[PDB]
Amino acid sequence: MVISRAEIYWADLGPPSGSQPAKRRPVLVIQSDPYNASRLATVIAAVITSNDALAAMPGNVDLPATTTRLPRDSVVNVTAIVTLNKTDLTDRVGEVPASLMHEVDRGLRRVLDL
Amino acid sequence: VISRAEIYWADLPPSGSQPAKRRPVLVIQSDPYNASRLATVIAAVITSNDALAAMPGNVDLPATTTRLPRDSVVNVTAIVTLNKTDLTDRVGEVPASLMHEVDRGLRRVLDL
Repeated sequence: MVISRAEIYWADLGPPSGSQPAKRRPVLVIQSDPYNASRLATVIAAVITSNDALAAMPGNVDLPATTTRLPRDSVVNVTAIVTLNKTDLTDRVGEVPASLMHEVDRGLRRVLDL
Repeated sequence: VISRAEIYWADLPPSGSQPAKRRPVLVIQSDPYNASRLATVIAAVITSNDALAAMPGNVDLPATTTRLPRDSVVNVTAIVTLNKTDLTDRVGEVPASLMHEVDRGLRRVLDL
């Protein structure tokens, strides 16, 4: 399938290990489209959580259920970045609007000093 | 204390009878987050300079620079979020000029 930046998918992030990303959850594709369309086997994504507490962390981005069509109000956790096999992405949810992705972009530059 | 541009050896969560993978990783998370109570750090995986290492945006690290045993490459397409406690041996710091190349590679791969 074709994977595009700003898309939300579900992925199994695997067993917990301390605070690292884990478990089955929605993820937001943040890898750029030329890499997504390339032979690169992987895609980079930010973890999404329904934990309303993380919305208060600087850089994180609120995702209203009415926007995403996810079951619950959720948050993009820009401090939680994973690299997944493209084939790991399942149950495509939709694409986050440009205005919200711009906030994600600003958050990623903040957390990565870019 | 973990700082951006530092290289560590890291475990990427063992599985039964055999060890988690171990790779050098380059810290790319910003220092205000590194210094915080945040339990994790974001890093790019370092691999050997190989044909299989080839990808636009990746950055060559000379062994003489990093103090890794051999020439290696920062893979800007391989971004991991690790427990701060899983960074074990500090190897050194990538100089600013080379880190600027890594920044450029990251901005490219993430469309930033």
